[PDB]
Order: sequence, then C-alpha cells, then structure tokens
Amino acid sequence: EVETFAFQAEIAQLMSLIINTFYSNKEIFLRELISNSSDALDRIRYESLTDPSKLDSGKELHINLIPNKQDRTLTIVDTGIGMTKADLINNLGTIAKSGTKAFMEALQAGADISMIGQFGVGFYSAYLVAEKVTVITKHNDDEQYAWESSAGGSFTVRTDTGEPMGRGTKVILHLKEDQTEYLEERRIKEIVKKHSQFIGYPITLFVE
Ligand SMILES: Nc1ncnc2c1nc(Sc1cc3c(cc1I)OCO3)n2C[C@@H]1CCCN(Cc2cccc(S(=O)(=O)F)c2)C1
Ligand SMILES: [K+]
Ligand code: NA
Repeated sequence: EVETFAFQAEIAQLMSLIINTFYSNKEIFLRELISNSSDALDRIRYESLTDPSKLDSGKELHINLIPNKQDRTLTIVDTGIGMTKADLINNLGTIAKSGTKAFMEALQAGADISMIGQFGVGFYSAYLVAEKVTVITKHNDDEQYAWESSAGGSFTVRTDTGEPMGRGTKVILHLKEDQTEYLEERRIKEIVKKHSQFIGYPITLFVE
C-alpha cells in the first residue's frame, strides 16, 4: 500500500529551484549526503552511550557509496540512526520550512547553492543530479520504509519489503541521463577527497 503526500509549498519551491537554476557545481550533492550520513552516525553513537542496546540492530558505523551503471543509480548507505515514518511524512517537512526560507532568502542576497547545508536542507541538493530519489530507512523505533520523489510536488511512502537493513538509511539517486559521471570511480574518489576527507567514519567506495 503506497501513500502519496504533497510537499509543503516551500519545499516544492526549493526543489523546483534546485532543478531549474543553472548551476554547474553539481558535485556538492555528494558532500551534503555524506555529511547527513555522518550526522546520523553521530546521533546513534551518542544515543548508544546512554542505551547500549540501541546498537543491537548493528554495531558497525560506516558509509558505503555504491554506483550501479546498469540501473544508473548512485546509492549512499549509512548505518546511522535512521528515520521514522513520522519523520518522513511530517517532521522533516515541518522543521525544514524555516531553513528553506532562510536559504532562498540568502540566495536572493547573493549566496550560492553550495551553502545549502548551512540551512539544514542539503538533502535536496540530490536533485542537482537525480531525476528521482528513493530513500530506504530503518530506525530502531519503527519499521523499514521507502520514501520516493521525482519532485513535481509529491512524494510517496510505503513499507519496504526489500532486503532488511537492520538500521540506517540508503539514499538511492536515480541519475539524470547527463549526470552519469557520478558513477565513475575516479570521479567519486575525486569528490570525496575534495569535500569529505575528514569525515570520522569509514567511507567505502564500491566498484563495479
Ligand atoms: N542519512 C540520514 N539519516 C538520518 N536522518 C537523515 C538522513 N538524511 C537526512 S536529510 C533528509 C532526508 C530525507 C528527507 C528530508 C531531509 I532535510 O526526505 C526524505 O529523506 N535526515 C533527516 C535530517 C536529520 C537531521 C535533522 N533534520 C531535521 C532538522 C532538525 C532541526 C533543525 C532543522 S533546520 O532548522 O536546520 F531545517 C532540521 C532532518
Ligand atoms: K546504486
Ligand atoms: Na553547526
């Protein structure tokens, strides 16, 4: 059973801006998603200090980058804290409205799209390179869900029947036809070295 939701108008506007603005420095999407993974790994690690059973769903704290040229997908996998259904349907859009407003204001004031992460909404930079984004996520307090959006003002949420993850988040980028450079080992290595060299978790770039 698939549920379809409308984005808040401000988030739909942000997604249209990211899709429509001419901006060549698209590679920053990967820094933003890796940063989000690192933050989610920090969260589960710190929570585990007070409740060690929170790692019963998996002790390993890592980030995997998985290109697939057959499917034309780049997947950013982490074993961080994950997201609840309530996050996916309500909490994320509610909290992000203020960051989105501040970001779009900053852009009019001359700021650059690369500053998007300072406003808490760097996830949406995925749409610089992806025509569709699928997020598979598992939080200790909830079931495994699949969120998906091709923009256009709506997203879907369903329970995920795929391979159980234990805990964490997979961001699956269905790349635009002209953005397949982000499936190349040499290109991903270059971007991780440039923007993500000090992330405090192992980043494994899978190869094909
Ligand atoms: N790998 C990851 N693992 C776990 N959780 C993650 C995450 N990746 C993201 S980002 C993501 C993923 C989405 C999505 C929207 C967004 I955004 O829809 C579909 O998938 N999250 C959510 C973040 C976590 C940090 C808090 N944050 C909300 C917030 C709190 C306080 C202030 C502000 S704010 O005032 O600064 F706007 C924002 C949402
Ligand atoms: K992939
Ligand atoms: Na900060």
